[PDB]
Amino acid sequence: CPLMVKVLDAVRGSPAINVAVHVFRKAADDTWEPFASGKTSESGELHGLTTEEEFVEGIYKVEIDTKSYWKALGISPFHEHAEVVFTANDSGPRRYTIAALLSPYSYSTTAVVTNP
Amino acid sequence: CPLMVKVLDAVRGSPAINVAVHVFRKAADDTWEPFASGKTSESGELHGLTTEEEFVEGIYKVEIDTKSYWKALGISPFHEHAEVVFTANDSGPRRYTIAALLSPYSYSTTAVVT
Amino acid sequence: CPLMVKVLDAVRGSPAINVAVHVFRKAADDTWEPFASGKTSESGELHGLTTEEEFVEGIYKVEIDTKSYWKALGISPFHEHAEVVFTANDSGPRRYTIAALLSPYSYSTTAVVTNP
Amino acid sequence: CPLMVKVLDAVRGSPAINVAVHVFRKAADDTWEPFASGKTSESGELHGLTTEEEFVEGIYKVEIDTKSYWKALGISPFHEHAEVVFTANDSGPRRYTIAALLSPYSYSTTAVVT
Ligand SMILES: Oc1cc(O)cc(/C=C/c2ccc(O)c(O)c2)c1
Ligand SMILES: Oc1cc(O)cc(/C=C/c2ccc(O)c(O)c2)c1
Repeated sequence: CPLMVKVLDAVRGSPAINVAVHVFRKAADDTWEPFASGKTSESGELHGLTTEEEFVEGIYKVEIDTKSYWKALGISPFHEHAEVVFTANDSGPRRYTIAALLSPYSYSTTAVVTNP
Repeated sequence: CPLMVKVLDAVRGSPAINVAVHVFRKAADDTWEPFASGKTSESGELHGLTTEEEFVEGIYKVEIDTKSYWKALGISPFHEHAEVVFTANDSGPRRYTIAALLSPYSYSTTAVVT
Repeated sequence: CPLMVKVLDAVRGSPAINVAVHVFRKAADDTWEPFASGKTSESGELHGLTTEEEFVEGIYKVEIDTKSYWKALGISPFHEHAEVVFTANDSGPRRYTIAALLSPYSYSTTAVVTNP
Repeated sequence: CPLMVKVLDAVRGSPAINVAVHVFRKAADDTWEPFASGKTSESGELHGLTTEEEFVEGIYKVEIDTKSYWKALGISPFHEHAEVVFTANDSGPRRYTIAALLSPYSYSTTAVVT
């Protein structure tokens, strides 16, 4: 899987389930074009967003709808969303895992990049 | 100081000095309009971005040019930038500190609202 | 697997491979008794530390030898190790994932606790 | 101030106030001897733990009583405490800030050495 997203909840010590994720790619005209979307599973993971053929060099944005997640739990959170912007595949195809660890007033994110 | 930004470097254990920070506010047309900018000081801090009168309720984005910071240290980083998007002052002025802890492939951010 | 450890490297964007992990359990006399040890695999994961029968209620410490890891990469790090101390299984058996994200002067850790 | 501790709360977006902090130094017999302690202030900070003369090279542990903090807010936390173990001053005095960002099932810590 060339792009996978994993989301964890630091308040409950659980995967963050049913979180909406939207991925965009920067187009020739410098606008964000929709690329893929989905929701995290019971394991906090979102697989199957793209394929190796479609996931070309470019600048991508992964936007995680953290606000809806916290509001459904009864918490008014600080951020509107958590997003990650990165260049992908500029030295050839790679596999990317984007992980995010969420709290109401904080988030942490890391990337794991592997060469298949 | 209604809005302060503090940036720390997790590789060197130091403030992140001379990092460019741009602040935007969301305009009626769902576009990001420039609002303030600066570069962090020797303590990793950026003060004096705005005043209580100008800092009204709304949606703000703080964008930190992390890529230029790591390139200057000879490290190839993952992110194009680190950004933080939040609603402020929806219930009137407050004091906001946005902190960011940087590594080449990761960042953490928190808000201290007092 | 009742106890799994996952270790990631925030400098290189990779799993932290070959990291030593030592687990201890607090004994009746308030000393730390050795419980299990291992090293992380190529995926940054350490499985097979214990079994459901051996992993009883108690206070456990997971100690990750981050110092050796960074020194092998040429970096003199701040911490002597990263450790996590927690009570386990006090409301019945659970499955624990302890994750750590490492940098030379910082670490983050989270737990994911699931009810099998 | 050669050693300062700052503690932040990621759930409420605030300093972590009135948190107990104990500092230990490793003794010749590989035992932890008490060295300093205090509780964080309204800004989440603990100053005045030690002096330059007393703070010699060695191995120190900072232990933060996170469990009592979350219990006071009615949240059941994962960790017994958060602790940070490091070597100081091996090349003579420096100024150390140990920061910790707390959530019920997670903590992050960094050091700022200036
Ligand atoms: O920014 C952070 C901070 C942190 O403390 C942990 C993570 C990631 C944890 C993780 C846990 C289980 C996984 O399978 C996985 O891929 C990642 C990310
Ligand atoms: O492990 C982490 C993660 C993070 O996202 C932030 C911090 C520290 C924030 C901070 C905020 C205000 C201060 O004065 C200060 O010294 C530090 C530490």
